Amino acid sequence: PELPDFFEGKHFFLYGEFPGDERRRLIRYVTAFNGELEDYMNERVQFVITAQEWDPNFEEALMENPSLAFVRPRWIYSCNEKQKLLPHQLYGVVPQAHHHHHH
Amino acid sequence: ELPDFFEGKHFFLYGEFPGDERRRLIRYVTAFNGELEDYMNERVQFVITAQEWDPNFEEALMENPSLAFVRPRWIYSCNEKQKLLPHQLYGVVPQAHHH
Repeated sequence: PELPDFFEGKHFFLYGEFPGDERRRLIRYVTAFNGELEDYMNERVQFVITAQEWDPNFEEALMENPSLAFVRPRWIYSCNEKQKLLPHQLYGVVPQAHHHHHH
Repeated sequence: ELPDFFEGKHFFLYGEFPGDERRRLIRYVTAFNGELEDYMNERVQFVITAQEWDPNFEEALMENPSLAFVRPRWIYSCNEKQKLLPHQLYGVVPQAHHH
């Protein structure tokens, strides 16, 4: 076998662009594991998935919805690879220092 | 990993569905790598409906003659058996007295 349900009750917003057909693949995994996709940044959103640099506007999103978590798409790939809900913190996205250096 | 037996197949959900059936159908079609269309356009190969044969279907066939009309049960059974079953077993057709 049956489809796993480890995303049950969790709401995702896919932020921005992803390479190739990766956006469709994210929709596929989120949906397959019973997650809920949101087409807008609304009160129900819990996870913002982004492959991009931190967006300063996320600060306004946080004013409306202080529970938001920002996460890399690798989190969803890994949940699929392991067939279980991994902690999003391991794939978190945070603002980086102005003029931060290469690491 | 996830079966991809709907890969390359385009689906349109036509009409109304009971309970949470629409979301379930979307879940399975998406999970098995099917493609869901917002309109019954030229890319659609499978029209899924819980409703009876409808004059709209006859009109759709005029320019998309290869369309297939199928019951939700088809997608549920593919899931149960984890494989692509023949849609012909679950087809939607006019009642015979209409012929």
